[PDB]
Amino acid sequence: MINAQLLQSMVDASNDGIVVAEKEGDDTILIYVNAAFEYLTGYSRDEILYQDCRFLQGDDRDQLGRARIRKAMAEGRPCREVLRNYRKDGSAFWNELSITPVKSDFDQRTYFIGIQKDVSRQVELERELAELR
Amino acid sequence: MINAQLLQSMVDASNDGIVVAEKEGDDTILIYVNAAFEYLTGYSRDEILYQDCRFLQGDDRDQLGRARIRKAMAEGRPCREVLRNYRKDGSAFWNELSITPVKSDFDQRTYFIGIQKDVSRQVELERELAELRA
Ligand SMILES: Cc1cc2nc3c(=O)[nH]c(=O)nc-3n(C[C@H](O)[C@H](O)[C@H](O)COP(=O)(O)O)c2cc1C
Ligand SMILES: Cc1cc2nc3c(=O)[nH]c(=O)nc-3n(C[C@H](O)[C@H](O)[C@H](O)COP(=O)(O)O)c2cc1C
Repeated sequence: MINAQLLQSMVDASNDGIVVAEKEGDDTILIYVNAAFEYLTGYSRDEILYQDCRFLQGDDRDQLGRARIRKAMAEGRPCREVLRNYRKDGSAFWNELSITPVKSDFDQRTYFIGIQKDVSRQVELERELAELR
Repeated sequence: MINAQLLQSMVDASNDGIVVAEKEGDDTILIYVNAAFEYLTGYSRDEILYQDCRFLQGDDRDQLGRARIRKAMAEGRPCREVLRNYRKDGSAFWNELSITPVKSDFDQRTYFIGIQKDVSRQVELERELAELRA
């Protein structure tokens, strides 16, 4: 059978980054991040917790994704967007983000699960198939 | 403190298929699969549970993965390989699989966490870039 520890081990085994955030006003702040997230972003858990994830956009602040993300957050609906993001050292990567609202039965509160997929290679590839044709 | 329900939701939110297996003798049986895995393979959970993953390999004939996975697992070592796999309807997809051994900090029985990611599209695009850039 399955127990709690193995669930955690499943989350730690994950390649895609996985985070949990809670909504405070128009900030959605990080209460959990896995190791995949740390290697993808180059940030440790201890630096980044209790802050909104928008910092990964660095100073690239005009992304349509942002607006749609916010709307979905308001409506308590899942969304998937592709953003340009930037690691700690400043390196750039393409991030397909999935946000799933889930209401926790403990405090009856809605939490947001992010899942970050690194799509950078695919980005540069379809950009090449398109540009050649 | 984030809780068990939230962990289960993290697993159900996953893009990648996720499975858990325990070792029986010479084969590793699934004690768990998430929904991504079920819809990816087209096989439901109760069809495939408590049996070894080899059915996903289908009638495809191939080595490097099967043997090296068997070896790494035998040796309690991680591996990642890309295999041609087939859904229930028979359709083929490219499956990038990563299998990791689990450390039992309690409850001492041996576990393996597999992750099945569908890379078929990226495969097809680079074959298109390769053929075009030729
Ligand atoms: C759970 C969760 C995870 C998120 N992860 C990322 C992320 O990895 N990268 C990013 O650029 N934005 C991420 N966001 C989006 C921002 O944190 C923020 O909520 C969104 O950009 C709101 O739009 P705004 O910047 O216009 O305020 C995430 C949001 C949530 C709720
Ligand atoms: C945790 C775990 C997950 C696995 N997931 C898959 C999978 O998704 N698809 C697949 O073809 N084989 C998967 N395998 C491999 C099979 O279980 C088995 O090792 C494979 O069919 C090789 O066959 P053989 O070593 O018995 O010859 C997984 C193995 C483990 C331990």
